[PDB]
Amino acid sequence: SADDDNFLVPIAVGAALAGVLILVLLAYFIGLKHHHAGYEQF
Repeated sequence: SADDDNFLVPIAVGAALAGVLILVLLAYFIGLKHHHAGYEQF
């Protein structure tokens, strides 16, 4: 019974998921904050 699976579980869904994950990373980026060069790293 061949049918169109395009309607069911649309691919665009996966693309949206990746987009959300990217946003989370950016939030983490801010939390990390750039390290000051004033401090001498061991």
